[PDB]
Amino acid sequence: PFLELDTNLPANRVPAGLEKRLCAAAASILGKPADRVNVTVRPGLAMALSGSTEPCAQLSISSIGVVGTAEDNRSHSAHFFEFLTKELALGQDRILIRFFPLESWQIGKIGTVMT
Amino acid sequence: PFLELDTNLPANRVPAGLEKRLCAAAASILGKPADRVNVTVRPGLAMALSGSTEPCAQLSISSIGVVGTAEDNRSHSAHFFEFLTKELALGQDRILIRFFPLESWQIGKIGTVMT
Amino acid sequence: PFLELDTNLPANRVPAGLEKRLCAAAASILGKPADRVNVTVRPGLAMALSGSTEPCAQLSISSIGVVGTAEDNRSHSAHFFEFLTKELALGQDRILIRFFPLESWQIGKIGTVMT
Repeated sequence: PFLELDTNLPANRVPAGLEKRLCAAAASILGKPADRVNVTVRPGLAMALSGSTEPCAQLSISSIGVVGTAEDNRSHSAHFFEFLTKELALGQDRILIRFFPLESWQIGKIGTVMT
Repeated sequence: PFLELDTNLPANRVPAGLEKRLCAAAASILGKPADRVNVTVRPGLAMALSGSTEPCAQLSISSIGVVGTAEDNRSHSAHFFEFLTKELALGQDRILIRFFPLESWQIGKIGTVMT
Repeated sequence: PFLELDTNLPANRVPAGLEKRLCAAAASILGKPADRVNVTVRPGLAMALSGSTEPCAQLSISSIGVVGTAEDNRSHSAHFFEFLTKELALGQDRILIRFFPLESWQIGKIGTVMT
């Protein structure tokens, strides 16, 4: 999976090691092995979310097969909100998630593409 | 809507409050309520646009229903270029926009997905 | 084409001018004129890739017509890995690429959309 997290929290208001704990969380939530999980955190940005510039974050989740239905994404959403609201000290109104199905032909790994 | 703006302008050459003015602009342009508009600005990056590393910006716009046709996107493009060329002191040759339709099953909000 | 590169290498461990050399490389690799190539580098981020927070990078490539098959993407992948492993002093296990076909109605340029 590919997780990307934008936030207007300064780096020093994003708890040390969040990328590691979010990697482990996402492995468990998405039912994917941790050695296939990727996380990118981009702090210190300028953001509005739901019309407000209060602290907020935007998560994007891209994966093959497991983020393509409302039922799957609703289960994932509950878990990722429980984790990120408390890690980032944000209300549930200050986080949004976008889910993006991928297919294997889209992924360049070790100088090839595996289908 | 979800707006994301990458720029190689240093933060201090991106006018204070741009994320707020772009939020309000995008509400009016896309015909969406401001309390549904999200903006993320990522300044100070290293960029080339059209082969050149002169100051530039990249806007991405993701929304349900309103960014899915050339006719809609041409109307949006005129407005977002008028706003961003003058806010960022960039020529129209130094900005590009990408438009991405979303569907509601892709959006995790308050720990669920609403369809 | 639109290339975006996230890395947890500090800015000062990303060699000066990488965005320019990656622009030229991508023109040659994708068979697109350099004056249509766009590159964005976002260094200093917090990242995990394949479960590990060791130095890594994530490349995204978006283009019309040339990134839509496994055969095309496998050829591209070999070249972009040869370039980025050596520029960034990363093992091939520490880079992933995602490929995203675009269509012309998605691209706002000079205040319009060209189809």
